[PDB]
Amino acid sequence: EEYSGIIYVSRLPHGFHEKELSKYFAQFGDLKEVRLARNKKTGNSRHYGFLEFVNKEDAMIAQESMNNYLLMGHLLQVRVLPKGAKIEKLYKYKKRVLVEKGITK
Ligand SMILES: [Cl-]
Ligand SMILES: [Cl-]
Ligand SMILES: [Cl-]
Ligand SMILES: [Cl-]
Repeated sequence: EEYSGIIYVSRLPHGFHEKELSKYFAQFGDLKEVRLARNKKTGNSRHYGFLEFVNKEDAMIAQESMNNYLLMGHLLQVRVLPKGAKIEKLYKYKKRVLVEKGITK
């Protein structure tokens, strides 16, 4: 009851973008949305993103499997976000703001 179907994903390795997010995470259930954080001017990846699953059960399973998955010298971090999370709103925050709000912990 207390969690959304949305995950925050970070410590992405070089070359790991929206297509790789989809490829790795769609294996756990159908996806409603995949977003990679990018500098709005240069287009450069900020090396984290947000995904939403159609079934929030699947978000829990993806988080359990992909959190601390070691890929290309990176330990992927995955967090299921509490109820009320909305990618449309969270995607707008500066990275340091997500960190201050405790969303990335
Ligand atoms: Cl970081
Ligand atoms: Cl990095
Ligand atoms: Cl690393
Ligand atoms: Cl972390």
